[PDB]
Amino acid sequence: VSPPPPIADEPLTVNTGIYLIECYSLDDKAETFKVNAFLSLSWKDRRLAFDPVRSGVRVKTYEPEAIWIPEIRFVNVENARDADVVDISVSPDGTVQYLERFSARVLSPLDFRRYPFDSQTLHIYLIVRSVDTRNIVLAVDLEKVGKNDDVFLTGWDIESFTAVVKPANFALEDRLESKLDYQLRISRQYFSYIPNIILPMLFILFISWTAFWSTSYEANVTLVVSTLIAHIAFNILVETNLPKTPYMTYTGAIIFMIYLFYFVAVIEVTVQHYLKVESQPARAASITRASRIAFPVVFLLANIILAFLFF
Amino acid sequence: VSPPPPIADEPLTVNTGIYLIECYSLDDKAETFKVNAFLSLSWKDRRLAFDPVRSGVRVKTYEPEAIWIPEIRFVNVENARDADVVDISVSPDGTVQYLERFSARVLSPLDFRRYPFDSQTLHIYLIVRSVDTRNIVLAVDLEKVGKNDDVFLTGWDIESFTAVVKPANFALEDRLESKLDYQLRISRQYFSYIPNIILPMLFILFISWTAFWSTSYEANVTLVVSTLIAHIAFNILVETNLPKTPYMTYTGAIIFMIYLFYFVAVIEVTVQHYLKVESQPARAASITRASRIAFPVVFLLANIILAFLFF
Amino acid sequence: VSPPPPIADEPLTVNTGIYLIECYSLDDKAETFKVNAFLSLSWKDRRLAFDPVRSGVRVKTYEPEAIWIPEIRFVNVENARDADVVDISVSPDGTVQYLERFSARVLSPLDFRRYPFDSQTLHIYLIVRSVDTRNIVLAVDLEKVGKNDDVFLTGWDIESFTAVVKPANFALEDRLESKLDYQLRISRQYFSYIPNIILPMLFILFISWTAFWSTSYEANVTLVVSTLIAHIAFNILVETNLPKTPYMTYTGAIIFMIYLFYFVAVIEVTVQHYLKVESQPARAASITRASRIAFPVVFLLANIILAFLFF
Amino acid sequence: VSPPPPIADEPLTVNTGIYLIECYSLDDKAETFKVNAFLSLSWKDRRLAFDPVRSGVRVKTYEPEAIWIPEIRFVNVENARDADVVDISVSPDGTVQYLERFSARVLSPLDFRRYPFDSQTLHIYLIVRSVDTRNIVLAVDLEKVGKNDDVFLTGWDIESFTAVVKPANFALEDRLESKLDYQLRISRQYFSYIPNIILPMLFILFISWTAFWSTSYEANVTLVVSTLIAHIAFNILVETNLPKTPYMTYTGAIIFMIYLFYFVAVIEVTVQHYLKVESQPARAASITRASRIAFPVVFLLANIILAFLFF
Amino acid sequence: VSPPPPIADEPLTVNTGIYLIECYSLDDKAETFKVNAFLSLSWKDRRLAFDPVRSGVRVKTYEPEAIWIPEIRFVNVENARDADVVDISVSPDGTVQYLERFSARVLSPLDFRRYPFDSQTLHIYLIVRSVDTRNIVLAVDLEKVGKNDDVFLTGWDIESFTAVVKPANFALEDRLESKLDYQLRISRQYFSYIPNIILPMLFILFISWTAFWSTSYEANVTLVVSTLIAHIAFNILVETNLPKTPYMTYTGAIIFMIYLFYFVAVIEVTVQHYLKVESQPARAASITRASRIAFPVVFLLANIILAFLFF
Ligand SMILES: CCCCCCCCCCCCO[C@@H]1O[C@H](CO)[C@@H](O[C@H]2O[C@H](CO)[C@@H](O)[C@H](O)[C@H]2O)[C@H](O)[C@H]1O
Ligand SMILES: [Cl-]
Ligand SMILES: [Cl-]
Ligand SMILES: [Cl-]
Ligand SMILES: [Cl-]
Ligand SMILES: [Cl-]
Ligand SMILES: [Cl-]
Ligand SMILES: [Cl-]
Ligand SMILES: [Cl-]
Ligand SMILES: [Cl-]
Ligand SMILES: [Cl-]
Ligand SMILES: [Cl-]
Ligand code: NA
Ligand code: NA
Ligand code: NA
Ligand code: NA
Ligand code: NA
Ligand code: NA
Repeated sequence: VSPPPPIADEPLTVNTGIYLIECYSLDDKAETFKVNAFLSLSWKDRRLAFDPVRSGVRVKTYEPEAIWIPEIRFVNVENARDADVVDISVSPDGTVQYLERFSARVLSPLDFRRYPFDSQTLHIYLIVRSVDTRNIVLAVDLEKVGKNDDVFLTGWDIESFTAVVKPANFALEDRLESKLDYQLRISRQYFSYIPNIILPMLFILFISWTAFWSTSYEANVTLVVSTLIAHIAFNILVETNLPKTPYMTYTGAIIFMIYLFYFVAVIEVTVQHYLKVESQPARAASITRASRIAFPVVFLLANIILAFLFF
Repeated sequence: VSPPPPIADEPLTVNTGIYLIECYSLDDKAETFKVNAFLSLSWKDRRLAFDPVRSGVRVKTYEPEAIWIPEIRFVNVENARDADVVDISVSPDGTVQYLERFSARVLSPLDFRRYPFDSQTLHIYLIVRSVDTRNIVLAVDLEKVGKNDDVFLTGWDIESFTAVVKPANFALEDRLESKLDYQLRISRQYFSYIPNIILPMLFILFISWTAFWSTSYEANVTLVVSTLIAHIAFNILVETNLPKTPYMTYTGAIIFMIYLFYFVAVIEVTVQHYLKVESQPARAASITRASRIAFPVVFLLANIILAFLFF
Repeated sequence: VSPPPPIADEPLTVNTGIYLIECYSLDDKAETFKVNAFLSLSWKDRRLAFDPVRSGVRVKTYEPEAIWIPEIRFVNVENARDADVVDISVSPDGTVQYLERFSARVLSPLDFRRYPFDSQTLHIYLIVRSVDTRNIVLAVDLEKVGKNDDVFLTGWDIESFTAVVKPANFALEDRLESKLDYQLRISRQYFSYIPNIILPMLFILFISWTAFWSTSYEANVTLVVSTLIAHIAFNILVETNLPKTPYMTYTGAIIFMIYLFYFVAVIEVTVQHYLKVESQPARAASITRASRIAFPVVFLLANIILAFLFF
Repeated sequence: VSPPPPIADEPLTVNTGIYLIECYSLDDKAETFKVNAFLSLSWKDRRLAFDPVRSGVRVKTYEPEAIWIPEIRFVNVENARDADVVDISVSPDGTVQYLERFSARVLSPLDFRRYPFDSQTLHIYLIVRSVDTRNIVLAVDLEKVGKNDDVFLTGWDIESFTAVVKPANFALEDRLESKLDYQLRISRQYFSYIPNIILPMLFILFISWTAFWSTSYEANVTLVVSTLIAHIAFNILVETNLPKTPYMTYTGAIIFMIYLFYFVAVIEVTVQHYLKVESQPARAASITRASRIAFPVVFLLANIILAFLFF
Repeated sequence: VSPPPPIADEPLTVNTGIYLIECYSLDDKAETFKVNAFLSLSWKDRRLAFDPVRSGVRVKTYEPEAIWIPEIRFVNVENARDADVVDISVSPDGTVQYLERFSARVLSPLDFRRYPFDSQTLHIYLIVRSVDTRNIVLAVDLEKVGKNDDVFLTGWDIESFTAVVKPANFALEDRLESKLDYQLRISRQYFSYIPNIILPMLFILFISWTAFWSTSYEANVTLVVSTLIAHIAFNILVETNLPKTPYMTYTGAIIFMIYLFYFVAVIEVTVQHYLKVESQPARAASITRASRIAFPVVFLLANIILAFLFF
């Protein structure tokens, strides 16, 4: 078996389509997802053409070994996809209709800047390397691009699965390469983060602020230090679920800013005590009374600035 | 080998049956389970018919390669099932009786709303794609559907394994697909959650309420803050064992509600101290005495409302 | 190749034997173990018989493909065993002596009721499905059942590896099945649990009881609450190493009971303080003096009751 | 299929090239990385020579099994590479152009001395063992060495992918061996470590130093001990992400040095209290006032010395 | 293909050699290591002898299928080794020279008694089972035993790779089995354990001893209890990195002994307070002054006894 010879000097168009059956294991740390889907390939092989009246049959079925099939690969996969040929059908004019069911672990970078209120565009890149006989160009058959209704990616909302119809045709190692970008638009289900991380973290911070209504240094030290320890636990929990980004994430920014609030609260609690011992509680009382409004106001305004910078 | 030709224009019925040998690894976070079972297929191939008199035999055994076998796939599997053909038997009328032993990792969504007092319906979807020659239909042979008595899924009670007899008949990528739903009804063994999570969590909360019988702010701050830290540990332990759900879970609702009780206790403890310093323990004593009944009553009533909303 | 035809209508006895070479990875959470062993099969195929005089040879060696070999499977394996045929030898009378070396991950339930002072019986189930031509029955060749002296399962003592000689012959999906039960009796090496979990847990509890020799509520609250936090850490450590059981485990019972002791200690510490503030330390002193004997005595007697109920 | 014969007594040159498609999973603990690339091999096998007029084609395509292909292995891989032959093209003179796409987990030691401000040189070693008939020598075809622009290794900056053109030709087990060094220079994206580990760790340390502005031993003990516990959490978090090195790492050195600062702070806090009880707060006040400048100055100077020693 | 027939009744000698290429993943918990090496086999098969004059060749290359190759297995491997035949050469006298490159996960028990100051001997056991026509005995070809200079096992120093020249011949299931032991002597790089575990653990213990210079029960309770919690964290960290041993380990012994020191310190701190309240600080002062010397002296002497018992 060899590639079909050209009529003129035209390239061989291989019409593609991916129909998603399953989407699972979107690992944020690894920036990988798992996909189980149908891959459909269609090209014309004039050698395979037949007379439908003389042959009786309207379609002829071939085994992969029996005919020429273009070597389609996925660019962004960990290892080569596991594939099982579903069907190969040849029409009287010689149009080959290949279909396979594959499973692969796809490497697709994520943007965590707005986490956990972020949306992503997952990619699946199809590629074909040209041959010495003739160049192979990829196309999108929109009728064969889709996803089944039941496709669920845990903790994500699937927005759309579409292909960028114009292929990226470039030279690689003195041969032509035809690349196709299949995009899966998803958005994170941020709900869980509110009762699991966001609200517990705000509560422990507000509990620390009750020290602004207490003159007891020993009890204030306990309050602020203990709540800071609880905050560290949440910070660690959050960073163990995320990859190391060279940029600041929304959650990471909030978490870091809260450390400064704990630090300033310690300074206040210390200032309040130093003045009390120094026989001047009049100055301590004014600082503490100010902190009661200052701390929540500055926190609320700081978060407004942060949200603005990130969204 | 090609599919058996129709006598008239009837579809080709492939009678199915799944006999569960093993059920293991029900991952809640991944919403996947592992299954090891027998798959039995039965269809009529008139080309394989023989006269038992001149043949000498009543049944003829074939190798998978020797005859046409329908391409049955599982919809909701991670990767294609690992299968080993056990037996292929042909009766004189050409009724083929295929049997294989398979192992597969099944993707089946779970409903955590009532966790850990929840029941699930695990699905195993069988599918066959029709060919150009004819429409391949799936059926259920109820005599060949079951599970062995010893089938145990750790931390779960297996209620029933039944098949939805009527198949789904739809078109996918210009060919008819015939899907069957094999349902495995299970219910969670909630027992362990009571001494491991529920009761320890209630005890640490009740220990915090002993601050309503103490005038010592330093000791109260220690009590409430330290028990809140213990509660955070339990919250983290629970959420590390569950997937991120876009809905509130029963356990999650209880856990979140308890954070508010700790927060209100801090407010009370602070109010009690502010009044004591302000030379008015008469107001502090009345608030503290009220909290002694208020906190358990509100907790008990809140849980009644929660349980009602969830069950 | 087809099964050997019967002389009369008797079944084909396949004499089995498992010789354990390795035992590893006994996962308590997963209730699975890994085994690397020799599987020996022996049956008579009269068609393979030869004259040892004219043949010159006393034994004839065959390749698996050359002759009929019975399809022996393992019931409780995760996936089908990885096997490599070591040897196939035929005696002049046609007695086949097959030997293979295999590796498999075995699913075998564990009883954690007496953990970590528990013993288990691991099972390896051999099975053969009968054929249309003749019935196949399994037997045990005790000369070919054993384990090598070096077989070590980390954290376990291997007591015995024996087979239940009488097979379980039952009907499954209109065909006969012959099941064999290979039992591996083991017992847990409980030593490590004493300095790693048991003793540290008792020490933190005894440290809490020093509050019965202190009138300082602030220091008592610190003592009891902090040691309760340490106990939670040990509880979590223990439950992360065990599966969720629908029954109470010995360690789990002890751990839960200790929570009540901490809870009652808090009540005592609170009662002692309430009476001190109420200007009556005479009542507080009598309660505290009683607790000094009551707490250890009740703890020692409670553990006697627990140990009795469990052993 | 033996190696091609020599014209004179020269070795057979196999021109190599590695084109990186994907770089992922750089495990610091395991000192391994995963690579997905194109491997191109080119050698002359005169036996494959053809007349393109007689043959009809200008280039002949062969299946790997059909012709002699040099046994190229990777030295530093865990297991043999998962390879898929992309193309084998033979030109009329017998020049073979082999291309394959592979994936492999490469073992390459890392130097953690300057972590997280460290750069690495990852290695990919190609090897060929000489045969009976003639010696096989490796070469680099620079036209076939590179990496695609999109190649991203999470948490790392890829500097260059180059090959050491002169092979390492040495004798091993009485036969010649030809080794090629492909180097991938990378540098760590240190950014994340600043808000995640470095700054939180400095803040908890500075919070501890507020005890130098307090005379309360009970509050100072709380401050220093609690912040030391938070530091332990960060130390553990850091060491769980790193392998055990026989040398001191930059981060490890900083972390260790901070333990001494906490230890000396405890000594100070104890000294301050012992003098207060001993009725001499004049000595305590002078020590505490000194510590206020001493602790930050010594910390800042110590870090200057550390950074100097490491960079 | 059959084994070479014996001239007299002499057993066949298969000369072995292992040349280590890679050593990685020494899992302490699993007591397994991963190896990538060359296996060389050499035996006389007189049937393969040829005249180098007539044939014109001085060596002959065979494919594994073409000739008899002895079934060499590894005793202590998880699953059968992944091997790729590198070369098979026959000399004119019929001396076969087989070479393969393998990779395997080796199960080799470790002795943790002196951890982390322990040395191990890793084993690689080669085995051959005799056949009905000839007894096979294994030998060591010292010229073909080695390791490459670059072989690195992370956190370990590789001392030597040698073979026990005299095999361990024994009968197994009525057939001779010839076993060979390849010893890889390694010693642990203990350095890291000093700044990561040993020193932090001693510092937290010494910080606890500052309570012997304080009369404040509330501050002493805080000091000793909080440092005990930090010690529990280190104990857990250590035991999560080690398997459950039926013997006491050096680190485990030290860690356990330190629990007693914390427990006795609590008793002292309680005794000191009970005497202070009982209006007799004269007795408390003498006990506390004694503890200042007693605690470090007993600790230092206890460690001398421990180190002596273990080394
Ligand atoms: C009170 C005393 C102090 C208590 C000490 C508390 C410290 C808690 C220690 C943190 C444990 C977090 O757990 C650790 O975090 C890292 C952070 O990137 C995560 O990341 C991990 O990813 C990979 C894959 O798992 C591993 O190769 C590596 O071990 C680790 O980097 C993991 O989830 C876990 O290995
Ligand atoms: Cl393809
Ligand atoms: Cl691919
Ligand atoms: Cl099938
Ligand atoms: Cl399938
Ligand atoms: Cl078999
Ligand atoms: Cl099996
Ligand atoms: Cl190759
Ligand atoms: Cl390789
Ligand atoms: Cl071999
Ligand atoms: Cl092996
Ligand atoms: Cl023998
Ligand atoms: Na083909
Ligand atoms: Na078939
Ligand atoms: Na479609
Ligand atoms: Na066979
Ligand atoms: Na070849
Ligand atoms: Na052979």
